[PDB]
Amino acid sequence: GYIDILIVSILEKKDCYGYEIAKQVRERSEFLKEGTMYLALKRMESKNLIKSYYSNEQSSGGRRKYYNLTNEGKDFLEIKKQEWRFIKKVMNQFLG
Amino acid sequence: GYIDILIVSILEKKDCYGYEIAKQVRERSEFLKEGTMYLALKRMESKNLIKSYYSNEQSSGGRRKYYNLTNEGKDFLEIKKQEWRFIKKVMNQFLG
Repeated sequence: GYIDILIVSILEKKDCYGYEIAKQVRERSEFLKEGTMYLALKRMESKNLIKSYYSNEQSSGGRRKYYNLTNEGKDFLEIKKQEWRFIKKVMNQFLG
Repeated sequence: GYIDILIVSILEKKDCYGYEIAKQVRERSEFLKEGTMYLALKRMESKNLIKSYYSNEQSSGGRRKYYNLTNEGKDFLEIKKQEWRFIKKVMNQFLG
C-alpha cells in the first residue's frame, strides 16, 4: 500500500517501464511481487497519477509499456515528501 | 490517527492522566485538541490497549482518571516500534 509512493518516487526523474520500476524497488528496499506491481500501476493510471504509452517494436528494447508521472502525480509526490518530513520527526521522538 | 501510538508510547514508563499525556504531546511534538485526546483514550480503553482507574480525592492531586498500558497495549507498542524501523528505512530512501 506504500507501493504507490515508491512508484511515483521512481518515476520523478525518468519515464520507466515495469522491469525498471521493480528493479529499483528490489535494489533499494527490502520489499515486491510482480502481480502487486501491475495492480498498483493500473490503480495509479486510473487516478491519473501516471500516464502510460508504448515504445516501438523496432526500438532497442522492442515494444514496452512506459509510464510518465503526471502533473497530478508530481503534486502527490511533493505532498508525500512534506508529510514524511513531518511524520518522521514525531515518530522518531516517540518510537525511537 | 497517529494519536493512539503517541499515547501508548507515553504510558510505557508511567501510568498517566490526561494533563500529563497532553503535556508530553505538546512539549515533544508539533501536534492536539483536548477533545481529540479524550476521544482517543475512550477508543483505546474500548480495545483494551489501556485500562483506567481513579486516584483518591484526598491525594495530592485530588481525584484523577489514570491510565495503565495493558499487556495488549505493550504488544501493540512493540509492533509499532518494529514497523517504524522498517518503514523509516524505505521512506528515507525514496522520499529523502
